[PDB]
Amino acid sequence: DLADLFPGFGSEWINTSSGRIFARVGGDGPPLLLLHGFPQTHVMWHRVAPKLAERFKVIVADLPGYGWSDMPESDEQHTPYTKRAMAKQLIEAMEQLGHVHFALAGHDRGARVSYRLALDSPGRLSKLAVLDILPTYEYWQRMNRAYALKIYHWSFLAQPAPLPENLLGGDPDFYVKAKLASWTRAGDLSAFDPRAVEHYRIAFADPMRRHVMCEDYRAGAYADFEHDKIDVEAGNKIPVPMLALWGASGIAQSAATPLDVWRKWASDVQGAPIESGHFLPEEAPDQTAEALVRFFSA
Amino acid sequence: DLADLFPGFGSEWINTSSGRIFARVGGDGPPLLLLHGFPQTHVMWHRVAPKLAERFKVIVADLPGYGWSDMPESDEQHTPYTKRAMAKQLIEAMEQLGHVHFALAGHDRGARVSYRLALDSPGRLSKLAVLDILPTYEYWQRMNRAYALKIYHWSFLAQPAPLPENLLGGDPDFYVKAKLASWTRAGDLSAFDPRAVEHYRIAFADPMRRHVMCEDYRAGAYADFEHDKIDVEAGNKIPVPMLALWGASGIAQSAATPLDVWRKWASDVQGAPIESGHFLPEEAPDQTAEALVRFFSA
Repeated sequence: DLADLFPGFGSEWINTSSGRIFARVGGDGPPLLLLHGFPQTHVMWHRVAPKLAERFKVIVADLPGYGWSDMPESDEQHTPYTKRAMAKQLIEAMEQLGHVHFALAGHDRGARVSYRLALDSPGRLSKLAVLDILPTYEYWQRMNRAYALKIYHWSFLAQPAPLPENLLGGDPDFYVKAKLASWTRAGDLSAFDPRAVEHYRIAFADPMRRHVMCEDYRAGAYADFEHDKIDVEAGNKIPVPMLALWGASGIAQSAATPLDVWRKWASDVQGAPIESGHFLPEEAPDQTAEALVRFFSA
Repeated sequence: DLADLFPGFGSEWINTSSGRIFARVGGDGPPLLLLHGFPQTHVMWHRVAPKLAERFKVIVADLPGYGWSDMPESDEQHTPYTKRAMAKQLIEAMEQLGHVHFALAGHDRGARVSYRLALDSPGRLSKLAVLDILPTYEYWQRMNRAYALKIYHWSFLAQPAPLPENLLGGDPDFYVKAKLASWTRAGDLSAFDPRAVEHYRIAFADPMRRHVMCEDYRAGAYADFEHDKIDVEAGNKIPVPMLALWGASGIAQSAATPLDVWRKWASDVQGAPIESGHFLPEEAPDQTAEALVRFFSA
């Protein structure tokens, strides 16, 4: 029913103290962790992971609570879905594989896990790539009318439960397809492999999966913001070499010029626009893959 | 089935070029137009309108597209649900009753119609009361993280059709009750007459009515903002004596001191907080009715 989009990749259930992380694992060479975002799963990497697997051991993980990874129980402060907790859990998952120093590329929510990981435990990362995000602090700080309309879901999904859970349940298939379509350049689903969309749709069909996504956005509005705020105020920069990729019509370039923003957050950051909407690895897999392989090889 | 909450009030279907306005009509004396907002209907005035009917000809109108008023078909610019168009339609409606000069009190969306009416056609108004709002421009201009979370529905309901409509359609009862409860001081529905809630619920149960509400919010995000922006940047002030009432726990006071804001928009404005959430005429009817009687009688 659900297609295997990573031929030659194994499937691993990585145990952590907070639950299992699901990951497809392929290739050999230095470890490279790939983190998806919302409303996707690891399969969003299916077009770039094979090219990366030529040079790296590629670990394509479902974020905690996403896809087939376990859903740790949340609490009053959405703690397990804060990027800090997710980062700690993925660090632990990587340690189960013996990877204590690895390359990391994240898109959307996974890119927020990624830069928070880079801020909290920089020694874990050889190089970091973030796809089509600015730091969470920067999105909220740039909140204005235009941005509020563009990323309305940042405030919608952060509403107290069960408000977004109830509404998302009103038409989950429409919602996930609408989010996928509206953030591509084309404005429809033609950029996606339909087997990939089926993965995203099935994940989104689970009410517990949707609640987790809301918890993630709740963390995004609260604890994630405060964690970012601490770093901004302390002048903490990401010391890892990092690559910022954004879509020419993605979400990140809607708020500011992404490289200028990331230079305030990272001491060694390169960046390039990709002719694409938000979903760089699916809308522009070749340009995304090439930029990633070049950066992660140096 | 729906209760008559205005014993002794007439019922009128006022024809306008944009469709029929429904209104309850009671009392005698100077004409006083009362405009509800979202997600309510004219019945929200059922506790204060009898007090006002002792001294005024009270016209308790459903907004264009709301309640029992006709729903003009919208367009790509949400024109009929812009506050400018709504104001024009209500001017037409009042003219059908022979009221070319009248007092006006609006709450929520109806308050936005009201101040826009006062800016576009101040000669139509003897006095103006706005209940628990700031100008649409000011909400958007003050859109930061905290406020984007508080009034997320401003950006959510402004999302392109059919996204909000599809989400609202899964369980419309939940949403209307959630919004009613969440903006009251108590955070539940105890402030409302259950017969009134039934009116609100039944109106919200109609997908066309929900569409209109989203159109109203889309206008609120685009053309309404643009019209306000023109006025504020041109320094155009409301010249009609006006009363700004707001709930101490309401929406307007959340991101600004309401009277300071209104003093920028109106040359002759007095204000008073009322111990209440957003729904002043139902949460604090006596206090609201007294403030309005005192103001419109002076």
